Amino acid sequence: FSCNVDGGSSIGAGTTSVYVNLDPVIQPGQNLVVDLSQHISCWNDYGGWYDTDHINLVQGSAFAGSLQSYKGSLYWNNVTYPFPLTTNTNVLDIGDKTPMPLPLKLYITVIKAGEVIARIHMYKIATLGSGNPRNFTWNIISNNSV
Ligand SMILES: CC(=O)N[C@@H]1[C@@H](O[C@@H]2O[C@H](CO)[C@H](O)[C@H](O)[C@H]2O)[C@@H](O)[C@@H](CO)O[C@@H]1O
Repeated sequence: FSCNVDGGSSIGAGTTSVYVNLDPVIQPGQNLVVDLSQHISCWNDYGGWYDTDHINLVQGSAFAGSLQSYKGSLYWNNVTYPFPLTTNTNVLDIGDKTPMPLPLKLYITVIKAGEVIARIHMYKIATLGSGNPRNFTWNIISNNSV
């Protein structure tokens, strides 16, 4: 199983920074959209749904630093969850070789350029053998002040 960020080099596990351009101005009560689907893409490494990868986001995924106290929501594979995550999400299944934009959006209801605003833990386990489970962490960093 593999992922990449902004067409970058392949990622098999670990921590990766994900950089987003946000609307630099808001009135409170109006929520911000962080579409991560535009930055993170993932695919199956063999294809044909031969050894299907099973992906979900993990309990403990939360806002970081500046936004720690904020409440928000997280959209994942056709389902919306309260954010920070208090449970695991539904499972997204990936078996094609053509990169798939992660169906992941973060909504947040005072951001400084270059800070980590969310840390999203993602779990992977496949179907065949042990499934060779892997963990991913996406540290979401705002490319502009907001
Ligand atoms: C251990 C490992 O990463 N092997 C690489 C293969 O990874 C496998 O990919 C399938 C489908 O995604 C599934 O995730 C397995 O659990 C995983 O091990 C694969 O990337 C191949 C591609 O040539 O290289 C290694 O063998």
